[PDB]
Amino acid sequence: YNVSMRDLLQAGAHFGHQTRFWNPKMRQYIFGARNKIHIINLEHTVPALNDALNFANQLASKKNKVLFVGTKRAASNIIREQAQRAGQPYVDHRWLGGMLTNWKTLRQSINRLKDLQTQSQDGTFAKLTKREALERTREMEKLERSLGGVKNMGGLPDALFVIDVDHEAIAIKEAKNLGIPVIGIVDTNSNPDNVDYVIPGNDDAIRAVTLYASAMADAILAGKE
RNA sequence: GUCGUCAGCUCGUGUCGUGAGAUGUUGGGUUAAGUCCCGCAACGAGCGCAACCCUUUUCCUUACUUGCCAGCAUUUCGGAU
Repeated sequence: YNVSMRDLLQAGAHFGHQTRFWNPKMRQYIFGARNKIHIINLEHTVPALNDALNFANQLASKKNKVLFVGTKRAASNIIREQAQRAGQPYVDHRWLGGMLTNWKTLRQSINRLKDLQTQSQDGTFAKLTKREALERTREMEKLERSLGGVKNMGGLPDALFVIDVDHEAIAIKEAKNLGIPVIGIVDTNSNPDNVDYVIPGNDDAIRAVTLYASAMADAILAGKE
């Protein structure tokens, strides 16, 4: 499930943000600047990505659960589809404040969503009249877009795989608080201090995020033990 | 009694701060209303608002006296009979 380097180049992982938006903590990876934007070399990307894939594969072999976090508009559909393929918990919409550090309260949310979903599955919704049907149905819609991804999830995850560390800094902080390891895609304008497995690469390209999520999901499925 | 029928007043877990505290309850529309809908380190609850109670406006069913009189008949022309 390794990515080689040519696939990374075709995806476009080598691009970064403009030089004036950089974070000086990525000097080791930034390599050079072809234009007014930085170019992240894939020579450091490939091995770190391979270690991340190996770690996730070992976690899947041990049967641990790896949560997926991407909330950008570009990466939302990709994380949704790939996490559905991999059968692991996912967070598509905005990170709720206290999803992990305040899991006890989110549990009740999962429970009443399941309850009202079973109500819709059975005939209680049918005997509920039309206007009651309608506000309970948008109750469905909002709660499902809010926490549908973590509905199967019943405990704290063993790893957190994140698309944009800056865009999802809150999740990284909660993971640091609870001690759970983080694998994340960091870019030139990003802070890598609280990421245990730091893979450097592009984050805006839909090809790049698709490649990353494909590698992650294929490793998780390839656990097979 | 009064502010005043004013729309406000609080609580638990989680975060930020050495701390008193803060957040949530703020931000944009809307409403008679913290009324409702969107966003957001917050996620969840109660008392308040509204409704449930009484009365009035249209119709139906049951009930036909001590109340009623459209049709019939008799009338001292008084539903008087």
